[PDB]
This record gives sequence, C-alpha cells and structure tokens, in this order.
Amino acid sequence: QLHLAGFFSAGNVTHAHGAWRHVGATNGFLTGEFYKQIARTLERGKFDLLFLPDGLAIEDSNLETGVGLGGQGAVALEPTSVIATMAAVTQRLGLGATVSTTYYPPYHVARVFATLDNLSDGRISWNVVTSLNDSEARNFGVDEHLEHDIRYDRADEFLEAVKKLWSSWSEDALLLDKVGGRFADPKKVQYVNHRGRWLSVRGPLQVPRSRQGEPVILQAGLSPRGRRFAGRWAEAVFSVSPNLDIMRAVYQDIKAHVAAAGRDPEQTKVFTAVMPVLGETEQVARERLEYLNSLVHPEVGLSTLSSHSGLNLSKYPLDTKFSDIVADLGDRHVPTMLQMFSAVAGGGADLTLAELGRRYGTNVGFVPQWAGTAEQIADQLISHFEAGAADGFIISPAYLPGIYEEFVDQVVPLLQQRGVFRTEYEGTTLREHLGLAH
Amino acid sequence: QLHLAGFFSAGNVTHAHGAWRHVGATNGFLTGEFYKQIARTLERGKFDLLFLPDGLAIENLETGVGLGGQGAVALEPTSVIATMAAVTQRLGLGATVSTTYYPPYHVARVFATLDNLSDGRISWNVVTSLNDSEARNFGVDEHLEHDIRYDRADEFLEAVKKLWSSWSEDALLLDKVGGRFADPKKVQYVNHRGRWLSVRGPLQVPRSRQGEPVILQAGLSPRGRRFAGRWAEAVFSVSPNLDIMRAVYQDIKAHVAAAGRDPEQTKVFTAVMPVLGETEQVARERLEYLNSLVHPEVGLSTLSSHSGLNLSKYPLDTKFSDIVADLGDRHVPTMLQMFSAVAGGGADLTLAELGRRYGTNVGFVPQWAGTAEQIADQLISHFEAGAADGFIISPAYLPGIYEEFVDQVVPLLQQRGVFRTEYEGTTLREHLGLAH
Amino acid sequence: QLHLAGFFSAGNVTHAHGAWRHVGATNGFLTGEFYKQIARTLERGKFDLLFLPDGLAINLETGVGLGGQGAVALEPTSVIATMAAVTQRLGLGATVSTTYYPPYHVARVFATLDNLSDGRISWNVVTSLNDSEARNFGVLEHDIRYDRADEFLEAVKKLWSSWSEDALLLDKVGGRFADPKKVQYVNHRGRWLSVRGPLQVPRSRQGEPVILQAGLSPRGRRFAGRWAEAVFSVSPNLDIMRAVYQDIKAHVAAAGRDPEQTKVFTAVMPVLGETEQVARERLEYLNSLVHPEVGLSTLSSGRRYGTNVGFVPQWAGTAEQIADQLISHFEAGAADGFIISPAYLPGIYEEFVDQVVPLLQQRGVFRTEYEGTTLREHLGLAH
Amino acid sequence: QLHLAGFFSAGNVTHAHGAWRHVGATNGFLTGEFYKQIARTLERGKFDLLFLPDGLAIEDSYGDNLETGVGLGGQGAVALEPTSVIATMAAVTQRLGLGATVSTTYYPPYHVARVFATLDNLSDGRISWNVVTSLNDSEARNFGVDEHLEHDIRYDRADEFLEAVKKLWSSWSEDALLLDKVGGRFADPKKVQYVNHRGRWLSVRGPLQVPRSRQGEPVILQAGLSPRGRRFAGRWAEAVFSVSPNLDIMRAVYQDIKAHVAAAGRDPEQTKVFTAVMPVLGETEQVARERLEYLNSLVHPEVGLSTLSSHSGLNLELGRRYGTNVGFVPQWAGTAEQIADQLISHFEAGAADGFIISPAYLPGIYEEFVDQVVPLLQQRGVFRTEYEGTTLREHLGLAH
Repeated sequence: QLHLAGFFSAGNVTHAHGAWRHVGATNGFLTGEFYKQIARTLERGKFDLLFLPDGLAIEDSNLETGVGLGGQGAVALEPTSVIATMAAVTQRLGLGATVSTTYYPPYHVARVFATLDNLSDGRISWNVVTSLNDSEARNFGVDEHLEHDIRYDRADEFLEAVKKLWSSWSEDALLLDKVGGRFADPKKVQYVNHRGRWLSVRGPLQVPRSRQGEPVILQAGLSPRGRRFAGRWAEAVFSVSPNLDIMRAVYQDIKAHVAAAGRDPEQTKVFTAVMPVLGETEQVARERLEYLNSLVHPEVGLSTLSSHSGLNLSKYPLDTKFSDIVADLGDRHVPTMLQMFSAVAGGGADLTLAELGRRYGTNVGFVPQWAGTAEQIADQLISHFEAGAADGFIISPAYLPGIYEEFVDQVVPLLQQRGVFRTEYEGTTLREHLGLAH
Repeated sequence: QLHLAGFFSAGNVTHAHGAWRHVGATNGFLTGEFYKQIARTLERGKFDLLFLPDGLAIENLETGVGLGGQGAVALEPTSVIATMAAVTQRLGLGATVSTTYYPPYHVARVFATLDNLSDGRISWNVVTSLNDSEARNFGVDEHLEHDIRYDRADEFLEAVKKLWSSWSEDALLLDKVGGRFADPKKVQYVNHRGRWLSVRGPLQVPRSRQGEPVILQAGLSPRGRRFAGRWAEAVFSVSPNLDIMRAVYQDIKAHVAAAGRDPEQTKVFTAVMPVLGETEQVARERLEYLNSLVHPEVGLSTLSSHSGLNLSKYPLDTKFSDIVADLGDRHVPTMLQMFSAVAGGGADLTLAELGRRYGTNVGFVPQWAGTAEQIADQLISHFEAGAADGFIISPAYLPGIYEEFVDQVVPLLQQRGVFRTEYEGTTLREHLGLAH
Repeated sequence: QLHLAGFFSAGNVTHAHGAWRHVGATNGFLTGEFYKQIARTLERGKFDLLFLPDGLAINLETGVGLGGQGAVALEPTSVIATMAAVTQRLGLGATVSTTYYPPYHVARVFATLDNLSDGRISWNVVTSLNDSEARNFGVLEHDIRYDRADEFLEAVKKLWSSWSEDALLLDKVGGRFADPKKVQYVNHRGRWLSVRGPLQVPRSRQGEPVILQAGLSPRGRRFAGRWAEAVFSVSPNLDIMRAVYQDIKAHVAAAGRDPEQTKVFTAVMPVLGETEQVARERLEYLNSLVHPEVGLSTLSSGRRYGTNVGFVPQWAGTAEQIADQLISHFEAGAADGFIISPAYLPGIYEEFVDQVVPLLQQRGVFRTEYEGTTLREHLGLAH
Repeated sequence: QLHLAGFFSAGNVTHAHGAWRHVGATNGFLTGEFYKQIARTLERGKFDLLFLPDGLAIEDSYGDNLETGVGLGGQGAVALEPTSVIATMAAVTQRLGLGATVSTTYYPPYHVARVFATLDNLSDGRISWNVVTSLNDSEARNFGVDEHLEHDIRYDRADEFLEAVKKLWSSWSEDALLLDKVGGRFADPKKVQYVNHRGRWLSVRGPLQVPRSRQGEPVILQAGLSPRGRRFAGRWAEAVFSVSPNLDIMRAVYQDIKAHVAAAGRDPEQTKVFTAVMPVLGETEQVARERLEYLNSLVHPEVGLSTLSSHSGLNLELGRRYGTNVGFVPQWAGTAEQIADQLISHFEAGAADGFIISPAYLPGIYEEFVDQVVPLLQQRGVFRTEYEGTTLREHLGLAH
C-alpha cells in the first residue's frame, strides 16, 4: 500500500526552474502562511512525509545569474524552523529537514531533532548530508577538507554518537512525581561519554525520547560509499531516477545494500521522485507542462547544470553546440553525467548550450515529468509501484502552493478508491506511517 | 507607556525551582500545545515580547536529573520560537543563540529566517559564555579568555550585521513577466575577513519588514556592559530592589550614550516574579506555597553553578562562615558573599537553607505577592520611579501564572493608560519603539 | 470510568451570580476568542461534553443593572459552531426550544452542526414557556407541551433518518450524486406538527445527535425516560443525588430502554486552591460578590440562592480533595459523570484541567486520551 | 478601488451544475475543513465578503419527485443551515466579511435580530444578513406553513420586519454595557430600552439579549429583482447581489438600483451593487477555453432543465446550457491577465461597484483566483492590498 512524500526547497526553486515565474506561483517562501498551507494540504491528502532540502550558499558556479534570475539556493530559509512552523499547525504529517554532518556537531543535531520530535509528538525525521562543497564552506569559514569517502566514515561515528544521545534518556526516565520530589530517575539518564575518532560528546542529551523513540533517518545515498551508508543507516531513501529501468535498479541495489548491512530490506523505504502536472483533460495537462517548461530561462538551468556537472559552462557562449565543448576540452576530460545527460536530453541531437540548460532546468535532467489527467497520474503511480519502481513517491512541485492543492484534491482520492493508498492515518507517528519498528 | 515581556526556559525550570512540583504546573514543556498556549496568552495580554534562554548541558547528574535541575531538559529555543511564531501575529519572540558554539552564517540565517516567518517580530539574545559542560557536549576544550570572547563577539556582530545587509530593501523584485528574480546589483557579497572569522557569500535570506532582528543582551560583567553599550537594542536585567534597578538602568543608558548611540533606543527590562491572589492574604499563601516547593539541593546546585564554585564538597549542615574559613575570604566569590548577606540578613545560614533561598528566585529576582491592583501599582510605581523601560514577568509556574497575569493585571495597566490596549504596529521594533 | 462535562451560559452568568465581578473573569462572552479558548481547554482536559443553556428573553432594573440571568445571551447554535471549528474530539451541546422553533429547523441545524463537527454534537431539548420569551416571539398547559415534544422528537428523528447511511454516492464518472431510492420523504403529520420533504442534510458519522434533557417535573422525567441519552441534573448532596439518579434510571427502564445507555451528570461547582485554606478563602471571595437582589431575580423567575442556584454544591479544595470528592461521590452512585459549574470564566477551567484532570487520570477513573472520535463513543452509546 | 465577494451554496451546487462531478471538486460540503479553507483563502485574497444563499427544501418541482434532484446534483439536494457555517468560517478568520441568507417568512424578527447580532459580535464586526421573502410550497411543507401572503404584501411585511429588527439592534446602545466589577453595575439600565414593537404584522417586546458589535448593525444584503423588490432594496439594501449576462444589462440594472436607492432618500454610493461572473482560469487562453469546455460538459441535461423549471416556474440541450451558468451568469475563460482585464473594463464602464465570483468548482477555483487574479488587480491599483479597516462596513465604504 504505497507511500507519498512532498519535497521542495524552502525558497525559490526545487527542480522546476520556472516555478517562480509561473502565473500561479505565490512566491510566499519568505512567509509562514505559505509553509503552513502546503503542509496542512499534504496532511489533508494523507501524505506520509514532507521534507526540506538545504544548501548553505547562493550558487555561483558571480551573482548575475543566481540572484538576478531564480537560481538554486538564492533564497534558502533555514529548514529546521520551517519544519517547526509546519509541525505547529499539523498533527499527523511527517516532517523532515536536511542538516549537514560536515558543518554541525552531533550534540546540536541530536538536540535539534529530539526537540522537533517532541514538539511534533513523534513526526520527525533528519536527512543526513555529508557534502563539503566550497561555496558553502566559505560561508561557514571552514577550510579543513576530508575526502568524499572519509566523510561517510566520519558520518558513521556521527550517527552512532547521535543514536547514543537519543538513547541517553530512555522510555520511563522522566517521572513527574511532584509529591515525592522526584523529577527523573537518575540511574535511567546516563552520560554518553562519546570520545572516538572524529567527534567528542560527553554529557547527556537534554531532551527525552518522543513517543516515536528516534527520528526517522533519511538519506539521499547515490555514491558507491553513499549506498553502503544508506545501507547501514537509512530508513527512508530519497532517489531521483528518470525512468522505470533506472528506478528498478536503484531500488534493488538499495535493498541489497540494506540486506548486506544485516538489516530487514522492508524496513528501509525507497522513494523515487516524479513531477506530476495535472489537467482536466490530458490535452490541458500537456499544454500546462509546455507552459511550465517554457518559463525556464536558459542561463539558470545552465547555471545549475554547470554546478551539478562540476564544470563552469559560462566560460562558453550560449550558441556553442555541445560536441564543440567536448572538442575544446578532452572527450575524456569532460564529466560523465554531463555527456550522459546531453545524449539523453537531446535524444542524439547536438544541442546548443542554452538548449541544454533550458532542458536541464525543466526537471534537473533526471526527474520524470508526468503530464496527465488524475486517473492517468494515479494509473502511472500504481503501475510503477506494482512494477517494483519504489516503495513510495516523492512529489516534486511544478509550482507552489497550487500543484499540491491539485494533486491532493484530484489524484489522492483516486489512489484511495483503488485501495493502494491510505484513506485515514492508521497511526500517529511518522514511523507508523512508513511502517518502521521502535 | 511601559513594555511587558515574557521569559521562561523551554524545559523544566526558569527562576522558581519549585515550578515543576507546583499543583497547577502542566509540565507540557516537551509539547507544542504548551508553547502555543503560552505565546498566544501573552499576545492576548498585548506583551511586547517573549524570549527564551538556552543552556547546552544538564548541570554527576544525581541532583540535576533527580530533582528540578538547571538545564535538565532544554529544547532548542529556535524551534520552540518558530512554533510560537506560527500561531501568533503580533507578539515578538526571542531565542538565545551562543556566539561561541555557532558561526556567524548560522545565526544570521536562522534569525533572518524566523524574522521572515514571523513577519518581523524576532529577536536574538546574544550570549558569549563558555561553560565547561557545554564545551564537553560540543567537543571544544581550548577556551578564549572572558574579555576576549566579547572582542570576538564584536567581530561576530559586525559580520552578522553585514549578512543581514547583504540583501537590502527592495532588491527582490518578483518580475515574472520580465523574468527578473532580483537585482544582482542590489545583492552584494559580504567577504568578511577579520581576526577570528571569515564569512563570504551573501546571506540567502532577505530582510524582513523589521529590517534586522532586534538585539537582546544580558549584560552583567564590566566588559559586557561596554558590549551591551554598542550592540544591545533591548536589555534584560535581574536587580532585587529599586536602588540597583535605577543603578543598572542609568548605567546601561550611560554605556549606550558613551558608544555614540541614543539611550532612548535601548529599552532596559528588569525581571519581577509576581504571584497573584484575589486578596493580599491569598497572594501571600500562594507565594509561601511556591517557595515551599524548592528542594534545598536543587537551589544549591544552581547557586554552586552561578557562584563559580562547587558546594557539594561540604555537607548540607555546613554553615557559611566555616566555608569562608575552609576557603579564604579572598578566595571565595563575592556574588556569594553578597547573596548570603542579603538572603540571610546577616544570619550565618546552613548551606541547605542558603541554596533553598537561592532556588526561590535566583537570589536576585523580586518576588511580588499582590492582588492585581497591587501588582499594577508596584509595576507602575517602579516604572514611574525609573527602575526600567519595562518588565520581565518571570513565571512562578506554567502555563497558569501567565493566564492569571493576562486576565487580571494587564487590563488594569490598560485602564490606567500605562500599557497598550491594541498593538499599534506589527513589528517588534514598533512595539519597543525602535527604528528601521 | 466516569464522564466530565462543561456548562455555562453563552453570556454573563451561569450559577455564581457574582462571576462577572471576579478579578479574573475576562467577560469575553461577546467575543469568539472567549469560547474558542474554553472549548479548546475542555478538550485539553479530555472532557466528554461542553454545553450551552439558553433562554429567549432577559422591568430590567435588576437584570440588566446588576449581573442577572440571561442579561446577555448569545444564540447557542452559533457559539457551538465557533467551538466545533477549533476542536476535534470534545462534544458540543446547545439548547433549542421545541415551543418557538419548528421540527425541521431543529433537525437541520443539529444535523448541520453534527456534520460540521464530524459527529460530536448534541441537542438539549426544552419545552418550557416563559412570558418574557413569548412576548419576544410574538405569541398551552405544562404537561401537554411534552405531549407535543413527543411528537416533535419523532419528527426530528424521522428527518434525521430521511437520508440513511451510504445514500450519498458522488459517482462523478457515472453522474449519480445520490441513490434516490435511499433518500426518502418523511410525510410527518401528527397531532400538532406537519413536516414533509426529506431533510436537506445527511447523517453524520454519529448517526444522530445526542439528546440532552433537563428532566425536573413528574412528566419531565417521563420525557427523559423515553428520549434522553444524557441528563443534566442538580442535587445539593449525595442523598438527593442518589435518589434522583435511580429515579431517572428507573424511568428509563420504565420506558423500555437500557438504563446504562442514559448518562446521568450532576452539577458541582469546584473552587480550587493550592492549599485547603486558599480554596476556602477563594470561595469566600466568590460569594462576597453576589448581590442579594440578583439571586432574587433568578429565584423568582435570597442572597444565597445566587451563590450556587441554591442547590449546586460548592466544593472548595486542593485538587487532591476535588479529585477525592469527585471519585467518592461517583463510587457512591451519585451520577455517571459531573457537570463542572464554573466559578468564573475562562479562569476556572484552566485550573480544573491543569490541576484536577491529571489526578483523576492517575487513579485511573477518567480517560487519559480520547478512545473514540464521536460524542456517542465518549458516552458509550450505540449507532 | 472595486470590491470582491465569494458566493456559494453550503451544499452541492451554486450556478455551475456539473461542479460536483468536476475532477478537482472536493465535495467537502459536509465537513468543517472545507468551509474553513474557503473563508481563509478568500481572506488571503483580501475579499470584502463571502455569503451563502439558502434553500429550505430539496427541489422537487421538476418531475414531481426527488428522482432528479437527489439522483443527480439538483438544486438544494444537500444544504447546510448557513448561520452555523458562517460561525465556523468566522472562528478561523479576522477581516473577511460573512453573510447568510435568513427568511422573513419562516423566522420571527427576534430570532433574526439575535442570531445576526450574535454572529456580528463573534466575528467582531464582519457579519451581514441577506434578506429573503420568498414563499415556495416545498419550503412551506417542511415548515408546516399553510398560510400565504401575496408577493408584494410579503415585502410590505418585510418592511415592518426590518423596522423591528433595527429597533432591536438599537435596544442596547454604545457604552450601556459597563463592567464595573468594583461598583457592582453590570450595565446602565437606562441605556437598555425595551422595544415594545406592536405593529400590523408583528409583535416583539423585550430588549435584544445581545449588544451592538463594533459595526453597529449587520450589513443588509438583498437580491432585489422584482418591481417591489427593487423598491425594498432601495429602502434597505446596503449591498445588492445581481445577475446580468452582458454589459448593457449590467449598467442598466446598476443605474436602476441606484435610482431606487436615491428615490428612497438615501445616498446611492452607500449601496454597493455587485454583479456575478464565473471565471475559468488557464495559464494560456487555450487552456482556459479547454477548462471551460470540460466544466460545461459535466452539466447533465435533466439537472439543468430542473433548475430551469424552478427558476422560470414551469415543470418539464436547452437545459444543458442553462446549467452551464444559471442561464445568465457570464462565464469568462481567460488567462488572469485577461480575467483581471475584464474585471477592470467592466468596473470602469459602470457595470457594477463590485464582483461576485461564482465558483466553477470548490475549493479549487478560489485557490486559483486568489493566487493568480487577485495580485494582478492589486498590482494595477484597482483592489485592496491590505484590509484598511476591520469591519465589513469599513471594507464596503459604509457608515455607522
């Protein structure tokens, strides 16, 4: 019976790089009302989960492009407080935030999330990132650098250290015996004394366990070391794949990685992203999808493409065809995700830089756009789920808050009527909704 | 016209160490409903603000966990704030974030974030302290020297202020048709590079309608008052009578003036712990009850902490003069000598009782038992005698006493014209009569 | 395991006739914020039920001048809707009069509120006729009004059954909005009343609203016997509580109905204090505010009448003690639950919920959490 | 500066008869959340007003049975009592004006005076009452009224009704309530007067049990339409809900209502005329056009004929088109740019003081309207950005 999650940047773009220009986009990303509407709506639709990405710098891989146009991370509210905002005016919905292990210490993370877990009565989850981008570092004044795979080694200790902090109290530690004078059993709140290879945390956490026990672990995963890590730690996995073939592979692989780590593969829920665009008739929808992708300024997509590929494409003029870039530099010395994308996005065509950017801003090259009816969006979700594509689906928003209104009003009751999706919330915590253990 | 502010730890105790034991104490400090209630009530009561302190370690743990210890539970205040802001439209909100365990980018962003999510009602209380147990939680061990932590904070504040000016009024154009998201000319890098700190990129959050979050400052130390002088826009103080309130008050204003700033733009608050009854006699019985709940050891735990001296070394019997024997009268802290003198009236108190009394207020928070008329009278007399620009209603027990205070006291202050009826404006700067 | 109920006039007094004067009385009775607060607080304390009484009329020297009964009174149905909108479990009840409003009116309003509250509503049936109200609505014997109300209840109930579960379909594809064989004309035509067309409102998840009843007169308790699923009562001590209880129970059996399917509440008026003396000193404060004439306005339609309403027990205590007496009276068969008459508003319920409720829950005699989502489930009633 | 109102039946249909079938129709009309969203959303768009109509019986005028009305989405098939819904909406909003239809034929003046004074107080000055005087048989059989008064006489009786209502709303007077807790005076008894109304059609004695809101009196709304109706609107209506298919008829009706308000010794600008339009939005012109087609394809012929039967007063593809709008509600398919344009060009040519937005489907269309159209009206300066005042009188440019 299928999970659903939302996901969007607390700011100007998620995957659709024209979203902000959309006639129906509010741009209320500065305002609490915007986040409260979205979340309440996903709660209305009985979604498992809504979670926020994070980036700690305006992307400059100058400011002409990122700020002037609507570039990735140009506005980025701190996710945790927005998650808190959301949790206040909702009672079942799962809520998740990205917090980095490279820039934040384990005690902070341990507390931040145990607070939100308690404030929300067990509905919280942390998305563990480990990236050490430069543009982010220069905002945090961090220069120390550790190698990609070592960051995940560190992160393993990080998570062990946090888990200890979430175990520092224990079910039944907090008595509130006013009469007898006992605030809590001191035997049952132990020091952690985490002293290990990368991190020190001594004193116990100052937040007991929510009804949920611990926050739910989210992991992007993706890299080879990354999938060992998800394998060990992830309970829900956020994955972006452009078709059912790649979906199926990523799915089986995560499951293998969870099982190789000595875990139950059913206890780690894998989500793939899609970007639905609804119409009353299929034709409407297609026209609505054309509208949407037409808003993407070429330079902004290119900006993001540049960043993602790790190769400044501003260097070149916008008419430059792609093979002439693969010419100017080495056909070896040209990153592989990039050559892949440009074959796929053009289907064999030798696109100009602007076109390539235009299309990359559409999704982020790899998020399926599904233009359809509601019946058809439900069909496709059920087919993919029944085909082994994922345990649930992240719903990327074309524009906010409207598309989430559309999807919850239109597609959700169809999913419910067919029996493949939750009609009422059976439990109260996020761990119950994803069907996980303690 | 006088300002009113709430203040309580997002956890088990604030100043009144019996608060958790109290019969009307909900102890919903783990829950959103609790903080949503309290913040809504102070909004009903037309308060200027409600700010939270923060402490980053439970203060062995036998006493702290066992009884109502300082820090024992402390939710991270940013989230708790965010929560209150979501069900609230006028009430200003504040969080303590430390400059010592968090870089400038983090702080400038959270607060620009809450400041935007609350539509201009947020404030940052700047702490510079380095407690041992907190460092043991964040894996720091090397410690900067007290006066230097302020010289650092001076840089930190310069850089956080730069971040919040990185955007600028009316740079975010949302010109969908023309496809201009913002003015890249009107968004500049900071490229801060001073002695202890680097922060570059523009902050990824524009200014709220407020402009910048409002600066809070707890002041105390001689260096701190030079710092409060430069930076503080509101000041939180704890003086136990009118002479010290006056003294602290003019002192702060003199530091603000000395810094080339306007003293009228720095509101000074002093904390008072009103207890209410329908008669003065009932007030007194209700104050007696509350202070009756303080376990001596808990109070002592907190006093040990605040004095900068571990008092578990001596048994509970030990009278104070024998401690001032065991250690020299020059090798004993002078907050503790002033406390035992004031709290015992010259009596040579057992260490238990000495703690019991410290855990009642935190030694220095006026307890005022009164009727509602008397509380409004004491508030008004104090305000008119120059004690403070406003008051920190320190809560005896939660959430009850704020319900009592807003229903009973506020409207009286309102009928005398010494307090707002309706919030005139919408930002926390407007409520405090501050600029930009 | 014992039920709890709120009760207060949507206006200036309920039973403490000096309540408006109290230092803590907010006098929010005009404002939406007032009622939303109380309702939410009563839900916080896991109360079964909050309900409003009503009267349709207030020379005015005594009434308006000082704090009289009905001096101000907002129309209950709209206040109840205000409460339902910012709550989700707590049951809500209003008084509507069978003598000035037609069957269709009542049936549809309580069905609307039932549907709006997702099945939490209750109607308190009143058949009484007062001169001041008659002259306000432009207008029979006592016992005959109840013979009329018997017909009224049949008509309301038929109307509520006019739709039937799963009649509504919303088959957008097929274009069938509802099953017209499953929505039916009532065609009521009894001795006093005519009401025909189907009710324009289907049944809530509760099925029907919960019926309350005041009881009182010999013929009144026979009415409760037939119709009442919940029975507000006032008795000044346990002996009379005991007597009323069994009398009601016996009438219900006498009507051929399951006695424990009808829930008996007794009004008590707690005043809380942190110690027994504070409790008592607070009680002295409350009754000091009572004007002698004001009690006499209500008593006619003397000073100590308007302290309680002569008969509502004032229990001053410490929370332990209010918990003790709540339990002791329950265990001695006084009532299945307790109407908490409020000293002053909204203050007292903040006290009762914060202080007494936890203790009732610890000894394990009152719900910690709502097991069900309907008022029917909370009271352990059927369909 | 131009006004805007929401309008929909607290049930299954308003003007668009295929609405319940629409793919994005929540059909949450039984549930609290549905109304609370709509209110809050129209509040988000800075709307003057949302008001509910009311029908006191299922429409069984067509085919003599429930068959069509219940089996398809017939006029009034479900209809919640609107005074409750208004209070539900008011509980979670603070500026948005709220109006309920209540009937002078089946309810006494004391009832009406008090409910609306109660909602006025609870909403803190945002309430209005839409006065109706109809006397249908299906409604009478639900209420047991065998009696009948002729059309125009019903309005003569309505005149008294409103004289009596207003007396009751004057029964309390500002600063008569004084909660002098110390003194012991709950209210100045000399400033709460009896009404002692004893006219031709009605009696109502006592004072109203509910004082005046900050607003004073609820705003009086009114449908008008008939010769004697238009005179009544003239004397009493502070707002007027109208339905007109083209610009000529809009102005003509507009100028006419003004003349009646003038003819009754009143300021014509103190009565705001609103005309109904039914926008359908698209990101493109083509999309809007498609969306309007979809919508209107859902209208099942019989349900259109049924409401035509009712509206005309005669039992019975002609019905398909009538169910589209209600024959005469203009449907505008456009782009938001274009819808905002039409709103302005009509406003500027004196077609109306404000616009009723009739909802294609709920709650989604108002979500679209508010997100898309409102800001453009705002950005052009023809519509509220903030609420300048906090009462429905203030938003509408009205007095005491």
